[PDB]
Amino acid sequence: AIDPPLHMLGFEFDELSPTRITGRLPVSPVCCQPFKVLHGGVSALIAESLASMGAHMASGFKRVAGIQLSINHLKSADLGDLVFAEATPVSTGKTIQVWEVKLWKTTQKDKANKILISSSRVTLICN
Amino acid sequence: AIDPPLHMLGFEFDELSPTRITGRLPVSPVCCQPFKVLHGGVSALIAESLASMGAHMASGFKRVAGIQLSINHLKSADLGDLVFAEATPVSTGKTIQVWEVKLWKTTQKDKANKILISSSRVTLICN
Amino acid sequence: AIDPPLHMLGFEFDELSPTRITGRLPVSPVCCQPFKVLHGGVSALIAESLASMGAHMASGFKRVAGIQLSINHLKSADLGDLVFAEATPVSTGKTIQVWEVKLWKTTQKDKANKILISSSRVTLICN
Amino acid sequence: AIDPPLHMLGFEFDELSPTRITGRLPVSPVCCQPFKVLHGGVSALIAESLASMGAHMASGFKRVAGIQLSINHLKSADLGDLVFAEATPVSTGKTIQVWEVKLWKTTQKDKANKILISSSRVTLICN
Repeated sequence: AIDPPLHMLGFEFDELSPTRITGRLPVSPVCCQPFKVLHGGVSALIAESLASMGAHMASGFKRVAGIQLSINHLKSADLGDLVFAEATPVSTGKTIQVWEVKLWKTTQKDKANKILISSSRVTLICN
Repeated sequence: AIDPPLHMLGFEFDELSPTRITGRLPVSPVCCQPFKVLHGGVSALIAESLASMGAHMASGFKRVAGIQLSINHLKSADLGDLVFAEATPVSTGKTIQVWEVKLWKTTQKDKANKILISSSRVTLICN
Repeated sequence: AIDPPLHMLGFEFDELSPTRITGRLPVSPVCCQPFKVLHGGVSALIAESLASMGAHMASGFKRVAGIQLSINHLKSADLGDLVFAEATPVSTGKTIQVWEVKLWKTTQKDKANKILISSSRVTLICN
Repeated sequence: AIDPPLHMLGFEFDELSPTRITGRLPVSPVCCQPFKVLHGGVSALIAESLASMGAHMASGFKRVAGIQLSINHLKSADLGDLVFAEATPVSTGKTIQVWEVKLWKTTQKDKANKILISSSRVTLICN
């Protein structure tokens, strides 16, 4: 509950390191836009949170701010699916960092096969 | 509670029409990344939600899906500020709609003067 | 010919100032992707050039670099159309500037009616 | 001369297949913004062109149109460097394709080591 929005959505962190942040989100009702699919805004919120955590870590816990996000929503995910997120750096300098955040789903019917649903690039200035 | 995650964050919708959607968000602790500023992911979530509501309306209630979001974070907003959001169409065709979403803040000290903090373009596919 | 790509494409500048840069591009064969429509890459090249010129001017002719561009291609333009470009600042601080670049077309048949075909946001760091 | 503005800038295509398009660009004076670095607009123009060629191929030669481009400029390239470009699909469906385009440079001094300078995501609508 230090990212309260992520906590509220039921996101759970797996790995944190300066080169990689992962976690998971069961797609629950609070996560959905009204057709019982995952809200694209929730994918965007995830991308921003994990990229900012990554950047903080990669910068020596100096202050960072997201200044641009670009996200592609590739496929929908349904209520009851499970989403996996992974953030990694595309570029780290002293001033600008760029992170990529990928989201994949698995379903009730098929739980093995991670299907890419979202891909994002987050640009951050590191103070 | 026509967008459940936004409702839980304290967002209130104001105007809905086929050319303009608005509402407001008090910047409360649940909306903040941990330095007591508004979470950039929340700004993204707002852009996606309002653009989607707009498109759904402007399309005559066909199914719409956000496929790309680009957001610029221009300025931060602090805990205790009030955020105002406005979505309007940049382009509406039969298949693709592009909506712009602007976020402004006012503060405790200065409540007259809306200061732009974020601007977003959301690309949606319709029917 | 200080932006040689723009010169090569036949772009012509109209107004330069720290708050507004305009010009025009006849849509000629060199400007087209192979269906005799304006190349989306050419719109993107315009957006980058004008935004960078604007930022240079607005920054006191200090060094600037484009670090992110996001562009929406809203409508096509045909061989023989005329394109108009306008760059203006969305946000100017000391470190980050954000410019918007809009492109409109007029056609042989209809020359009065400027139809918006492209809209872009360019994020620049100003050194 | 399957993309005329790129051809005039000195771009050479290398590989075409439904999952990968490549080519190269010597960074010559015609490709430069005026401080003797590669024009960011040229990097954008490359992304759009190659993603579009890819989509046209991966769709079985249906008509495709770029509707959104997001590009991160990570590092500059100097006059005299050589740029390598590679486009590959992130998502291919029937209606929307998303392609990623990476640009790398090598230099006169160091010709072995490809250094990533740009990364782009291009969203296209097909048929």
